[PDB]
Amino acid sequence: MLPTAEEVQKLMARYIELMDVGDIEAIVQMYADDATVEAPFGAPPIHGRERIAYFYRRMLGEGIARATLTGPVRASHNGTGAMPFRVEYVFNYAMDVRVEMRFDEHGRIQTMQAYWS
Repeated sequence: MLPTAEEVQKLMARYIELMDVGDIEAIVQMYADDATVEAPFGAPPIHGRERIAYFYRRMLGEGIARATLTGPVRASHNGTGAMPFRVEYVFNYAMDVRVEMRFDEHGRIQTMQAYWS
């Protein structure tokens, strides 16, 4: 069965925590088997869990400082939710990210679109 509104926030609230600490391996396992990431939305989709790992290694790999919610987690009963948030980095940077997410019956991320500022 599809994860409830409750379970979605529990899973999506966890996303921002794994981002803030920059846990790549953990986030990659949140995603379903042949999941799609569209980040930013308008660029070619990233199919497969393998290539998603690289996207997150692009974003986090360098070393993130913070990743914090800039609005409420809008969870639906269709196993989908969106949340506007922000990421900040340490270099010798910041960006407003607004992810929408779709969960399968197994509680994993099927599709993400992310809109960057």
